[PDB]
Amino acid sequence: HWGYGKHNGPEHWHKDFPIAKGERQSPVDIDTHTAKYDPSLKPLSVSYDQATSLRILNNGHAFNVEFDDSQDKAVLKGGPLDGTYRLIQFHFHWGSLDGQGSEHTVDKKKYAAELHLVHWNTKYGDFGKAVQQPDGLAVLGIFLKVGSAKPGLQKVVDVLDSIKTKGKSADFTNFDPRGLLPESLDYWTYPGSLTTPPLLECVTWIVLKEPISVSSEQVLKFRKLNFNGEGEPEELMVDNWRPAQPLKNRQIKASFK
Ligand SMILES: O=C(O)Cc1cccc([N+](=O)[O-])c1
Ligand SMILES: [Zn+2]
Repeated sequence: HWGYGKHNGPEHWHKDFPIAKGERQSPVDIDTHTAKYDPSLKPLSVSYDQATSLRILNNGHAFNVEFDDSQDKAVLKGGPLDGTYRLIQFHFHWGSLDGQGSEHTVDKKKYAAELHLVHWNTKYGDFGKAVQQPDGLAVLGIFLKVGSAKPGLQKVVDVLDSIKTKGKSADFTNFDPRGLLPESLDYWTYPGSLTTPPLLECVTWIVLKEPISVSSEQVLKFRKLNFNGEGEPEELMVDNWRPAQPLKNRQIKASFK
């Protein structure tokens, strides 16, 4: 099955998921000089005061912080979006070293990591139906750089030892994702895809300009996770990022001057 190795990594995904070579794949390089300011874009509205995290999961590709999405409790609206998108999970992508890890790039710059907060459009009723629609998901992407620790991340880091290997989960209640957000909500937006199989072209991407800072110690704990299951040969969970894909016939829009 797909993964991030030599034999099963991004460069192979098209054989099982031919949409990998589609017209609206993600991530992309954001060329800041050609992304045009769009005065018609709105401020993003991130409303996470009632978010209810439940659990953290090592799915063998990353770890997922999961939310109860059975009511409108944590929603993303505004920005480029029409309607209301409910938070279902967040996860990260990261590198073996601080010089790579992000999926999106900014003028070819790679960040150490990228956080994806995934939301589904309530007009389609459930996540599985939303991913079948071109406006089904809104993913908020946030870059991570290594410097100061992010106090709001530490709860996540400290639970990772309990989900070392693929298929492990653990209770993870009361975690507040507001602690992961940067000060500014300035963003770039473009139409794209999931960045893991099945690579469905269902996402409005909203990539924040301002990275968050995490400490080296924090990211080092991400790199102690395993892609393998309990008791199998250890292969560290690192470099679980898809590289930038062709922009094709897309425009990247900026919310800011
Ligand atoms: O399980 C998966 O890898 C598919 C999936 C599910 C939810 C979000 C995703 N994304 O690219 O942001 C991808
Ligand atoms: Zn992702």
